[PDB]
Amino acid sequence: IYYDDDDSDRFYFHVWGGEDIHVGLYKEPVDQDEIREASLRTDEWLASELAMTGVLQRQAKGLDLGAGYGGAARFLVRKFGVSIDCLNIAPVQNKRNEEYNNQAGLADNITVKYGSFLEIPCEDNSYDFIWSQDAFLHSPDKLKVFQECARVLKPRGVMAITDPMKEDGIDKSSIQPILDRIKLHDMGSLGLYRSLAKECGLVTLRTFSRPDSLVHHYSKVKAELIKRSSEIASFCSPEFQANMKRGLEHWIEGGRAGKLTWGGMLFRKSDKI
Amino acid sequence: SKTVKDNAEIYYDDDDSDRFYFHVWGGEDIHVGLYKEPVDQDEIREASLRTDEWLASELAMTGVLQRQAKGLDLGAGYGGAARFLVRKFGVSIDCLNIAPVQNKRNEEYNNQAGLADNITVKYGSFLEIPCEDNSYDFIWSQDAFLHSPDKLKVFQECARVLKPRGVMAITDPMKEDGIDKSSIQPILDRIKLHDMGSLGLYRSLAKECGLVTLRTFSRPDSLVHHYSKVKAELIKRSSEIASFCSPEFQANMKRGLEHWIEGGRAGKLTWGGMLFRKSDKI
Repeated sequence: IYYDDDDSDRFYFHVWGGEDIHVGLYKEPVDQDEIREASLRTDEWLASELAMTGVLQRQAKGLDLGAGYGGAARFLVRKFGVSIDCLNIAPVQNKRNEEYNNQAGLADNITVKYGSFLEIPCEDNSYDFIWSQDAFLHSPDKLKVFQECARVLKPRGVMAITDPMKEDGIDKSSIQPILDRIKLHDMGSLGLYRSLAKECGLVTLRTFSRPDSLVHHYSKVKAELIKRSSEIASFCSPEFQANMKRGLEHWIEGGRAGKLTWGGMLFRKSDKI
Repeated sequence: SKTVKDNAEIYYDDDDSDRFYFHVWGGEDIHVGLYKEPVDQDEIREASLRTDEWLASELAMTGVLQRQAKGLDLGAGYGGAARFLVRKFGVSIDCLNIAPVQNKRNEEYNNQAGLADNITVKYGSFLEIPCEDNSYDFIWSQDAFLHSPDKLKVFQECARVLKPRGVMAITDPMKEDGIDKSSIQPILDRIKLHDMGSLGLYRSLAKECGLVTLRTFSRPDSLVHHYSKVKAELIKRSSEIASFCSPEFQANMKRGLEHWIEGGRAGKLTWGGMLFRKSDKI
């Protein structure tokens, strides 16, 4: 097999604990900004966009696809009083998520579920909303992910998603170095996600493209990886670190070259806005 | 002289549209709003302020909105955004606007506000910004580029007047990338444009001019909600405004509104937002 995603997880957990980090919204001067704070800004931003669609009512039922340690779930529960089902393929993360929810006294509001985006273990028309942050990048079968999302959304339910991606019109051949470093076949784009969503009865409400966030974020991640090199070397090997750095440099350069972006979208399960 | 006259009369549609917006919302300018569900219960004023807060927040994250930073408002209208930015950030704003009655009211509002040392109002065209090279820390333009022909010249002037590493924040009703003009002819005809801006075109033009695209936003939901709410308000105020926004004018405005709404729902049209920086990279 290959262990890069595993060892990437080890590195993220070593630095940030069971606090979930995703691509952040950074404030100038970026050098002095912190990844943790910028990630929180993303959470706040995406939650505020989602709130506007009206789905974040007290007691509304949300699904977190690629929930990690459950950080966004706890953030949403506390802010809006929703309930959240977390879905995540990684049993260790699942155990800690549940531990964190118990400790927080939020276990009656958050359920942690094992499984796959390709086979969501839930009834059709179950959810008022879906929240998915930077998780679709790692699923090969994008149509099937969107079919599953549309299936488990209630009519008029809204999905908010974010994902590192390529720009529309960029060929796989143009981005092969990064795909080699992150061990993916290809990546999504706003154009693809929109047409797929539409095939599944999800209308695009709004989209975002933040290649500046992509560049800032992965620059920051690279600096932290560099800083922690000796400290993590027993479980994140020197050769793994080199490969990860190369991958981060590709995100940064692809972003500056107009090939790659950090995209965000809201969809509603409706034929029309 | 015929051209001046004919163009003046064509332009009564723009003038009477302004009479309508001014009648309801006065000198605090309205642009495409960010609406909260249930949209029918939301107010246009509140949504248009959400847009101003959002755009200003995006701009602030770039570092350009320091006290005494100098910005240029392209298509400033009655100066509402300029007053909003000055009170919030303590920047200085030069407004550039083609409508001299709007400019005069703008100055009057700034004088009453006690903001005349921070806001200047200049008459002119985006094709010939009456300012020196490298003058501005930032440019703000809300829904103004829509009407400009010669989009390349607009972006050339924007880049010229920005300082190095200056930032521009714009919003504009637009067509979706990949939509041919042949497919939005009713709306191009109804509002009298050859073709429309789009995120892809603006990015390409900006890049040609040394402006890198930092981020973009497409909100066809806002486009649909905003024009639906404006149409509802026009119907609400029909008899109240009929002396100065004629019945025939109202019918023409309503048709144009319907075209924006229909194009939004058809996935042909959107409301775009972008930030650029004057630099080779990022």
